[PDB]
Amino acid sequence: MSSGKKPVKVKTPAGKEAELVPEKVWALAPKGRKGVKIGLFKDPETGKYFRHKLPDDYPI
Repeated sequence: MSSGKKPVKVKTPAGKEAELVPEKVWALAPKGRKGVKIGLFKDPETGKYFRHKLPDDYPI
């Protein structure tokens, strides 16, 4: 894969579906649970930044 960033197929708040690359990624890993991740994306329709949970298996 390309060295640097990694994109995910994500729904936009505007109602689009595109593979956007998270600008900032963070995780919430509770013990006994799964390590959920959230990434901040930019919506290409409105222009705003939206955070969206990534898959727990998503490589961050």
